[PDB]
Amino acid sequence: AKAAAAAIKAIAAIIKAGGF
Amino acid sequence: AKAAAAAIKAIAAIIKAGGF
Amino acid sequence: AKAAAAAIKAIAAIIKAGGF
Amino acid sequence: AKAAAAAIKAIAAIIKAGGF
Repeated sequence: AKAAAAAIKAIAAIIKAGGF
Repeated sequence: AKAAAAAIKAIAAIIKAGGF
Repeated sequence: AKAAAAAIKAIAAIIKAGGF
Repeated sequence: AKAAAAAIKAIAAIIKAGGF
């Protein structure tokens, strides 16, 4: 999870666009 | 769920590096 | 994305609790 | 990201079930 900010900050923003 | 490749590519490829 | 509502609806709520 | 191992150790396996 050292990588987690980098992974998640894409997906939660893409989520807000997608409407999952 | 139209977004559910595109969002996931932006984590699963980073997971591959991170080792979450 | 058969799995999407099972992945996302956990993880975005877990995010809401975490602060990733 | 304190939540992130316990999030994604589900979600990566749910991805491996889905095929996202």
